[PDB]
Amino acid sequence: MKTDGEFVSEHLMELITQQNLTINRVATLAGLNQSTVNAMFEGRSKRPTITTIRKVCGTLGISVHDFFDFPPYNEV
Amino acid sequence: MKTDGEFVSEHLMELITQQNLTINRVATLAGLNQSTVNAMFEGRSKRPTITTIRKVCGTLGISVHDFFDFPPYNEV
Repeated sequence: MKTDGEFVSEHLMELITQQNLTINRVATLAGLNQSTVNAMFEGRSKRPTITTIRKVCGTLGISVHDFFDFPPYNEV
Repeated sequence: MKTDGEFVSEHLMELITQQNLTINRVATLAGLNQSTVNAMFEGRSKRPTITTIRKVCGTLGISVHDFFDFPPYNEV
């Protein structure tokens, strides 16, 4: 019912929002361009990549490991 | 000095090897094709995706969260 891009981008938006940031601000600080940002939240995109997730995590001050501590990714 | 694809694929190979599997066997069980497998370990590829990692993790019986419990991904 949800793609990996959807799980990831929704989690990312939750974390961004908890830090009183915006996706655009994170994009600017993480150095991704609007096209990459837009793709993340386009359901029919294969993005985000690990690289993109890593870069955003850097901006957020969290590890990629911690980023993925949510369902379904933290259960087998 | 290492791409994310290199960090990920090297970790994946360590885990596969610890389970006495081969990358080809995991590929067959996880249902990815040789092209996707080859891309994972091609340094100039942007792959693996989260999807591919998730699928392999399933075959390995581990969570994606646990997959990423190694450096650099488990530090900020």
